[PDB]
Amino acid sequence: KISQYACQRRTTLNNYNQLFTDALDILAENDELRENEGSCLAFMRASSVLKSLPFPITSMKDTEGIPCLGDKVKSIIEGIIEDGESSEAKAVLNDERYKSFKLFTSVFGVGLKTAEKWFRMGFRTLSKIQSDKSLRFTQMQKAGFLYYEDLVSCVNRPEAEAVSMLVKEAVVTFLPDALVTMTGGFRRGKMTGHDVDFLITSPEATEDEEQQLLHKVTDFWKQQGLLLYCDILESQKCFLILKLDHGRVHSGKGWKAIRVDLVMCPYDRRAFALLGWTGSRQFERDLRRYATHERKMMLDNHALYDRTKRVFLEAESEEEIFAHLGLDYIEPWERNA
DNA sequence: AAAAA
DNA sequence: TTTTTGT
DNA sequence: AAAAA
Ligand SMILES: Nc1ccn([C@H]2CC[C@@H](COP(=O)(O)OP(=O)(O)OP(=O)(O)O)O2)c(=O)n1
Ligand SMILES: [Mg+2]
Ligand SMILES: [Mg+2]
Ligand code: NA
Repeated sequence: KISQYACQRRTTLNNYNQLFTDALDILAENDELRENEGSCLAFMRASSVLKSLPFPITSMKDTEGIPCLGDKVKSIIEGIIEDGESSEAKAVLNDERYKSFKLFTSVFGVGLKTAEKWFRMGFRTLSKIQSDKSLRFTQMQKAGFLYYEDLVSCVNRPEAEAVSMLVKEAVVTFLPDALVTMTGGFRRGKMTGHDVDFLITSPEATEDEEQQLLHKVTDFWKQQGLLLYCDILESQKCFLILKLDHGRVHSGKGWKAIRVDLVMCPYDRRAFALLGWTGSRQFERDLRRYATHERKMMLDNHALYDRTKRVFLEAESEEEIFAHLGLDYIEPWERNA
């Protein structure tokens, strides 16, 4: 029996149902834009379950017993079985609102609210937005337009590794006992990503040392001329754009703009932070949903709390978090829900 | 949109 | 039916 | 702020 929870499924990058999931991902994205949160999440859960299947759906009998596939979703699957295409997803791909939202939000610093604003103003192209004399752009959007081609090309493994070296070299300069772990997609075995994410922790650093590290590391990069964009969120994390010199990559202008995210956590909470930052987003949502609805527990990136026992559960590894929740251990490369 | 309360 | 959906 | 991350 397949579980409705991603945290009770093993999802690798070997997708046998991309015909169905690409259509479901488009329908979900449209519902996000139309502020239909419920319908959006239902199409995301249906897409996630199909990604876990060890075989391709070739008939409607194949969908029997699979959870998260209600009547609406089964109609979409039936249509794709019929002629290899989704008429519903095709209509979304040709919709002017959907096309504008995809194009506008492809800019770093532009989300659903700004994309909706520009569409209602009558904008349809990035050229018309950038050249407009009345529009005022945030610092994030200015960086998003300036480094657009580099950021839209995404990041490969040689680039991510080159970035890992830069992060580790900078971090150990200020905290020599610090542990730096690449998280996100790359930890789950992905070949590419929209960014490179890292978790930093130190077993001997003080409360003040822990607080100052991200400021020290980003100032160091600013001094080198490598910091293209920086936003530090106090507890603690930062959203960056780094200048990655081609010579650093072991695989034009001679460099590439790379989106990098850094997270600093207290040593004793490192397992919770690693689990939260490894992802996928769907795996994390279902872990938290399972904890709440199935175990009466509260899970977040910092802790696990048992509401019945009225106690915080400690963990030195991800394996211990899974054991507390009563879940079989899912490896990082199996969390691609 | 699907599943549970 | 209403509520929940990653507080 | 709100928005974006
Ligand atoms: N809405 C989100 C977004 C992110 N995360 C967590 C898990 C993934 C980790 C990385 O965030 P992203 O870098 O956006 O996700 P990604 O899994 O690494 O995908 P990509 O490789 O394209 O960056 O943060 C999350 O829990 N919920
Ligand atoms: Mg990432
Ligand atoms: Mg990210
Ligand atoms: Na964006």
